[PDB]
Amino acid sequence: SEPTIYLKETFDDGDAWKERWVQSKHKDDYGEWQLSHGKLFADENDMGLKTMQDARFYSLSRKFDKVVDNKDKPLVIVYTVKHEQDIDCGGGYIKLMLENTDLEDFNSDTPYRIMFGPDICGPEKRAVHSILWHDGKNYEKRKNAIAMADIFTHAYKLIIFPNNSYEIWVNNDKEAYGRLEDDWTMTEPGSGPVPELYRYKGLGAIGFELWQVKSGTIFDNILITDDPEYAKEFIDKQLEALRPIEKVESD
Ligand SMILES: [Ca+2]
Repeated sequence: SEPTIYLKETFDDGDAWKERWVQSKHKDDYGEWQLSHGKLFADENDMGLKTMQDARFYSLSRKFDKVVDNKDKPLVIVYTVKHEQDIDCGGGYIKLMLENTDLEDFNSDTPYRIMFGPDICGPEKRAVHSILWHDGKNYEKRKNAIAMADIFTHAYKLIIFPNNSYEIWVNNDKEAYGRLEDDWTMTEPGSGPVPELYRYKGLGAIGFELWQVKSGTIFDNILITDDPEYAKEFIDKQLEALRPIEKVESD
Protein backbone atom coordinates (compact mmCIF):
# COMPACT_ATOMS: atom_id res chain seq x y z
CA SER A 1 0.00 0.00 0.00
CA GLU A 2 1.32 3.44 -0.09
CA PRO A 3 3.43 4.28 2.96
CA THR A 4 2.03 6.71 5.50
CA ILE A 5 4.52 9.48 6.24
CA TYR A 6 3.73 10.90 9.68
CA LEU A 7 6.86 13.06 9.71
CA LYS A 8 9.71 13.64 7.31
CA GLU A 9 12.36 16.19 8.18
CA THR A 10 15.63 16.60 6.30
CA PHE A 11 16.28 20.33 6.92
CA ASP A 12 16.94 20.84 3.22
CA ASP A 13 14.34 23.41 2.17
CA GLY A 14 16.25 26.53 3.22
CA ASP A 15 14.95 28.54 6.18
CA ALA A 16 11.59 26.77 6.24
CA TRP A 17 12.48 24.63 9.26
CA LYS A 18 12.21 27.82 11.32
CA GLU A 19 8.42 27.86 10.74
CA ARG A 20 7.93 24.18 11.64
CA TRP A 21 10.08 23.91 14.74
CA VAL A 22 9.29 25.86 17.92
CA GLN A 23 12.02 27.00 20.31
CA SER A 24 10.63 26.50 23.82
CA LYS A 25 10.40 29.56 26.03
CA HIS A 26 10.33 27.58 29.28
CA LYS A 27 13.90 28.61 30.05
CA ASP A 28 15.61 31.85 29.20
CA ASP A 29 19.03 30.33 28.42
CA TYR A 30 18.12 27.48 26.09
CA GLY A 31 20.85 26.30 23.78
CA GLU A 32 20.81 27.68 20.24
CA TRP A 33 20.40 25.82 16.99
CA GLN A 34 21.71 26.15 13.49
CA LEU A 35 21.80 24.42 10.14
CA SER A 36 25.10 22.95 9.03
CA HIS A 37 26.42 20.44 6.50
CA GLY A 38 29.11 19.33 8.94
CA LYS A 39 32.84 18.84 8.73
CA LEU A 40 32.53 15.81 6.44
CA PHE A 41 29.89 16.20 3.75
CA ALA A 42 29.06 15.13 0.20
CA ASP A 43 26.83 18.04 -0.74
CA GLU A 44 27.56 21.47 0.69
CA ASN A 45 23.77 21.76 0.41
CA ASP A 46 22.83 18.76 2.60
CA MET A 47 22.13 20.39 6.01
CA GLY A 48 21.39 19.02 9.46
CA LEU A 49 20.33 20.54 12.77
CA LYS A 50 23.26 21.57 14.97
CA THR A 51 23.78 22.49 18.61
CA MET A 52 25.93 25.60 18.82
CA GLN A 53 26.56 26.30 22.51
CA ASP A 54 28.48 24.38 25.19
CA ALA A 55 26.92 23.55 28.59
CA ARG A 56 23.29 24.26 27.71
CA PHE A 57 19.85 22.71 27.71
CA TYR A 58 18.10 22.40 24.39
CA SER A 59 14.35 22.30 23.78
CA LEU A 60 13.02 22.47 20.21
CA SER A 61 9.91 20.64 19.01
CA ARG A 62 7.57 20.35 16.06
CA LYS A 63 4.24 18.77 15.07
CA PHE A 64 3.88 15.69 12.94
CA ASP A 65 2.69 16.17 9.38
CA LYS A 66 -0.06 13.68 10.34
CA VAL A 67 -1.12 12.35 13.71
CA VAL A 68 -0.24 8.67 14.42
CA ASP A 69 -2.60 5.79 15.19
CA ASN A 70 -0.61 2.59 14.81
CA LYS A 71 -3.54 0.22 15.60
CA ASP A 72 -2.97 -2.84 13.38
CA LYS A 73 0.00 -1.21 11.59
CA PRO A 74 3.71 -1.01 12.30
CA LEU A 75 5.20 2.20 13.63
CA VAL A 76 8.72 3.03 12.39
CA ILE A 77 10.79 5.86 13.93
CA VAL A 78 14.18 6.68 12.43
CA TYR A 79 16.74 9.48 12.28
CA THR A 80 20.47 10.16 12.12
CA VAL A 81 22.87 11.49 14.78
CA LYS A 82 26.37 12.77 14.04
CA HIS A 83 28.52 13.62 17.06
CA GLU A 84 31.11 15.23 14.80
CA GLN A 85 32.52 17.26 17.74
CA ASP A 86 33.71 14.09 19.52
CA ILE A 87 31.16 14.32 22.33
CA ASP A 88 32.19 13.89 25.95
CA CYS A 89 28.79 14.12 27.64
CA GLY A 90 25.48 14.91 25.95
CA GLY A 91 22.18 13.60 24.78
CA GLY A 92 21.39 12.69 21.20
CA TYR A 93 17.89 11.31 21.67
CA ILE A 94 14.45 12.52 20.64
CA LYS A 95 11.16 12.77 22.51
CA LEU A 96 7.82 11.75 20.94
CA MET A 97 4.65 13.30 22.42
CA LEU A 98 0.86 13.55 22.04
CA GLU A 99 -0.44 15.86 19.34
CA ASN A 100 -1.82 18.63 21.58
CA THR A 101 1.43 19.35 23.40
CA ASP A 102 2.20 23.02 24.01
CA LEU A 103 5.51 23.33 22.16
CA GLU A 104 6.17 26.85 23.44
CA ASP A 105 6.64 25.33 26.92
CA PHE A 106 8.23 21.96 25.99
CA ASN A 107 10.88 20.87 28.51
CA SER A 108 12.20 17.93 30.56
CA ASP A 109 9.03 17.84 32.65
CA THR A 110 6.63 17.86 29.71
CA PRO A 111 4.84 14.52 29.44
CA TYR A 112 6.16 12.40 26.56
CA ARG A 113 5.28 8.95 25.15
CA ILE A 114 8.65 7.70 23.80
CA MET A 115 12.22 8.71 24.53
CA PHE A 116 14.53 7.11 22.00
CA GLY A 117 18.12 7.62 20.91
CA PRO A 118 21.75 7.71 22.07
CA ASP A 119 23.04 9.09 25.37
CA ILE A 120 26.80 9.41 25.94
CA CYS A 121 28.63 10.55 29.08
CA GLY A 122 32.08 9.04 29.41
CA PRO A 123 33.23 5.69 27.98
CA GLU A 124 30.95 3.68 30.30
CA LYS A 125 27.58 5.27 29.50
CA ARG A 126 26.94 4.31 25.89
CA ALA A 127 23.27 3.53 25.86
CA VAL A 128 20.44 3.90 23.39
CA HIS A 129 17.42 5.07 25.33
CA SER A 130 14.29 3.17 24.42
CA ILE A 131 11.65 4.48 26.82
CA LEU A 132 8.06 3.52 26.16
CA TRP A 133 4.73 4.45 27.67
CA HIS A 134 2.05 2.45 29.44
CA ASP A 135 -0.84 3.47 31.68
CA GLY A 136 0.41 6.92 32.65
CA LYS A 137 4.12 6.18 33.18
CA ASN A 138 7.33 5.89 31.20
CA TYR A 139 9.40 2.72 31.44
CA GLU A 140 13.03 2.17 30.57
CA LYS A 141 13.99 -0.94 28.60
CA ARG A 142 15.57 -3.67 30.73
CA LYS A 143 18.79 -3.87 28.70
CA ASN A 144 19.39 -0.81 26.55
CA ALA A 145 20.94 -1.11 23.11
CA ILE A 146 24.53 0.13 22.92
CA ALA A 147 25.15 3.56 21.41
CA MET A 148 27.84 4.70 18.99
CA ALA A 149 30.40 7.17 20.32
CA ASP A 150 32.51 7.87 17.23
CA ILE A 151 32.37 11.08 15.17
CA PHE A 152 30.33 9.81 12.17
CA THR A 153 26.69 9.50 11.07
CA HIS A 154 24.55 6.81 12.72
CA ALA A 155 20.95 5.94 11.90
CA TYR A 156 18.93 4.97 14.97
CA LYS A 157 15.64 3.19 14.31
CA LEU A 158 12.79 1.93 16.50
CA ILE A 159 10.07 -0.34 15.07
CA ILE A 160 6.93 -1.30 17.01
CA PHE A 161 4.71 -4.09 15.62
CA PRO A 162 0.99 -4.74 16.37
CA ASN A 163 1.77 -8.18 17.75
CA ASN A 164 3.41 -6.34 20.71
CA SER A 165 6.94 -6.88 19.38
CA TYR A 166 9.74 -4.48 18.47
CA GLU A 167 13.14 -4.09 16.81
CA ILE A 168 15.95 -1.58 17.50
CA TRP A 169 18.48 -0.85 14.73
CA VAL A 170 21.73 1.09 14.65
CA ASN A 171 22.44 1.47 10.92
CA ASN A 172 21.80 -1.93 9.30
CA ASP A 173 22.59 -3.94 12.45
CA LYS A 174 19.57 -5.09 14.49
CA GLU A 175 20.79 -4.66 18.07
CA ALA A 176 17.61 -5.70 19.91
CA TYR A 177 14.21 -7.25 19.28
CA GLY A 178 11.54 -9.19 21.05
CA ARG A 179 8.32 -8.72 22.92
CA LEU A 180 7.31 -5.55 24.70
CA GLU A 181 6.08 -7.49 27.74
CA ASP A 182 9.41 -9.23 28.35
CA ASP A 183 12.11 -6.71 27.46
CA TRP A 184 10.51 -3.93 29.53
CA THR A 185 8.75 -3.95 32.89
CA MET A 186 5.55 -2.24 31.77
CA THR A 187 3.61 -5.35 32.82
CA GLU A 188 3.43 -7.74 35.74
CA PRO A 189 6.44 -10.10 35.48
CA GLY A 190 4.47 -13.29 34.78
CA SER A 191 3.36 -13.84 31.22
CA GLY A 192 0.03 -12.39 30.14
CA PRO A 193 -1.51 -10.30 27.38
CA VAL A 194 -1.65 -6.52 27.26
CA PRO A 195 -3.25 -6.25 23.82
CA GLU A 196 -2.70 -2.53 23.04
CA LEU A 197 0.70 -2.14 24.74
CA TYR A 198 2.18 -1.38 21.31
CA ARG A 199 -0.37 1.33 20.59
CA TYR A 200 0.51 5.06 20.47
CA LYS A 201 -2.73 6.67 19.28
CA GLY A 202 -2.51 10.45 19.07
CA LEU A 203 1.28 10.66 18.81
CA GLY A 204 1.95 13.89 16.96
CA ALA A 205 5.03 15.79 18.11
CA ILE A 206 8.80 15.30 18.13
CA GLY A 207 11.18 17.27 20.30
CA PHE A 208 14.86 17.50 21.15
CA GLU A 209 15.00 17.96 24.93
CA LEU A 210 18.70 17.68 25.61
CA TRP A 211 21.67 18.65 27.70
CA GLN A 212 25.06 18.93 26.07
CA VAL A 213 28.49 19.73 27.48
CA LYS A 214 30.58 19.76 24.29
CA SER A 215 28.02 20.75 21.66
CA GLY A 216 28.12 20.39 17.88
CA THR A 217 25.97 17.31 17.21
CA ILE A 218 24.11 17.17 13.86
CA PHE A 219 20.63 15.59 13.54
CA ASP A 220 19.05 14.70 10.19
CA ASN A 221 16.83 12.37 8.19
CA ILE A 222 13.89 12.14 10.58
CA LEU A 223 11.19 9.77 9.34
CA ILE A 224 8.11 8.48 11.11
CA THR A 225 6.18 5.99 8.97
CA ASP A 226 4.18 2.77 8.96
CA ASP A 227 6.46 1.15 6.34
CA PRO A 228 9.65 -0.59 7.52
CA GLU A 229 10.78 -1.12 3.94
CA TYR A 230 10.29 2.51 2.94
CA ALA A 231 12.27 3.48 6.08
CA LYS A 232 15.26 1.33 5.11
CA GLU A 233 15.02 2.65 1.59
CA PHE A 234 14.66 6.28 2.73
CA ILE A 235 17.71 6.20 4.99
CA ASP A 236 19.78 4.23 2.50
CA LYS A 237 19.13 6.88 -0.14
CA GLN A 238 19.68 9.83 2.22
CA LEU A 239 23.10 8.53 3.37
CA GLU A 240 24.07 7.14 -0.07
CA ALA A 241 26.61 9.89 -0.76
CA LEU A 242 27.74 10.47 2.84
CA ARG A 243 28.58 6.88 3.84
CA PRO A 244 31.66 6.48 1.55
CA ILE A 245 33.00 9.91 2.49
CA GLU A 246 32.90 8.96 6.16
CA LYS A 247 34.17 5.42 5.53
CA VAL A 248 37.28 6.88 3.90
CA GLU A 249 37.90 8.94 7.03
CA SER A 250 37.45 6.06 9.49
CA ASP A 251 40.01 3.92 7.65
CA1 LIG B 1 19.42 17.03 5.29
